Amino acid sequence: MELGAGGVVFNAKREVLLLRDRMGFWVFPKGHPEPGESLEEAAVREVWEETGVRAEVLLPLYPTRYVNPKGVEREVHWFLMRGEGAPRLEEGMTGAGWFSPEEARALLAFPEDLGLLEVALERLPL
Repeated sequence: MELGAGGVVFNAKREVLLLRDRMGFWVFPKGHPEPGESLEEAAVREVWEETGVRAEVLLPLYPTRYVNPKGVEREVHWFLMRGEGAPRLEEGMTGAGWFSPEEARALLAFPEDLGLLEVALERLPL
């Protein structure tokens, strides 16, 4: 299986960072860890590479699993992160921004991501 590292990033206004892929789906930023890289380090780096936002890991959430369109099993480990500043649309992306929990609940494309959002909010320091 191929591990992945992703982030549910929140700013000081308790808004979450979402990106819209080439297919028009709103999702959380995630990527592949490099050799010898901890998943936490990978999450920080992938968030920067995928959104242009500098973020830090606050706490671990939980992993999600699925089989990619090519038949490969993926297990993405998610982290609750705090970030600031405005994002930028990376190559292929069709949208990016900060959203309130209510707005995110209405935009997230993948069903499993709704649960991630709620657990992230429960653990995010008030």
